[PDB]
Amino acid sequence: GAVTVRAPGKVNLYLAVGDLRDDGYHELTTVFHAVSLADDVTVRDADVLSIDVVGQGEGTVPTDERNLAWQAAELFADHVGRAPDVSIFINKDIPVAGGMAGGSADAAAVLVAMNELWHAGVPRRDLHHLAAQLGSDVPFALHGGTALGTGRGEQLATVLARNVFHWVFAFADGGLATPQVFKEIDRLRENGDPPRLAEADELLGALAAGDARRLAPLLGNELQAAAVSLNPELRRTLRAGESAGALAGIVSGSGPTCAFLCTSADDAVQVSAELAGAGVCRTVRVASGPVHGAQVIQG
Ligand SMILES: Nc1ccn([C@@H]2O[C@H](COP(=O)(O)O)[C@@H](O)[C@H]2O)c(=O)n1
Repeated sequence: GAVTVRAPGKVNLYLAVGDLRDDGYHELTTVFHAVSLADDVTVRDADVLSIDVVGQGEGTVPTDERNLAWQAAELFADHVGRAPDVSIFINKDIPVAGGMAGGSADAAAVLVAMNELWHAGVPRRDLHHLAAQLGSDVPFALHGGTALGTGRGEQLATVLARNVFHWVFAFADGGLATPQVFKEIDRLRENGDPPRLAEADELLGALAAGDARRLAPLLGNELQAAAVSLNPELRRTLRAGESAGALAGIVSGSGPTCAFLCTSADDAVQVSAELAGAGVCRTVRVASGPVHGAQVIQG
């Protein structure tokens, strides 16, 4: 009578940030990529709504209405005309406030788990609409694979990533608040005329060719300059992973996690070991993508 759903962390292979909109979000164009660093969420019927967390953020992560999974349970229950009487257990590998949208993964997982738990038969298009109400990254956590995100990031068009791509992720000592990083890119742009990414075409071509070596120099994230402004030590992490043999390093999302694309699974084993020995980040992970979006794995 429990349903467990796995939802992936993401890395933005490409992230162009536009103007601040009326709604307080920035317009953006991104290429989301789902990776095997995931959260597992177990949902059970219960007498009241509750959340518990182990893994990343075990000491740390709020379990009240601050948690996006709370709001996901309330929203889904309301959609289907029921009370959100479910216990939610989150076993987290996605770093907290790390740029990989772990709270969004958890919220996506709750939608899918409650759908199955209750056999509510709510369709993908409707789960997508609910996800978009919860946050800009929640729809991608439902969708998974690799996708072109537009609008605020909630509008998705699937793209082909025609291989397995091999990653090392370097978790930082702390976290960054996503709104501070967007404020900082705005500040940097008020001040100067920093470089903007080219169009996504070439990067999308490299993905469709399945070619990590071609993809690597095309990766780019316009928030990286903001994350590095706030946390300049991330330059040491980027430099270390690259020197260890990564094809490329980029900050993931709003940071401060650093992502390193490698040529093969064996290459990532080597890069992760060298990076762990370098003394420049908190802890290191190996992963691959693309992986599926939020999916039931038990129950
Ligand atoms: N497209 C986006 C997405 C997020 N943001 C910033 O990040 C914050 C968190 O966004 P989400 O709640 O959608 O995750 C927003 O309140 C906003 O400050 C943005 O400015 N533009």
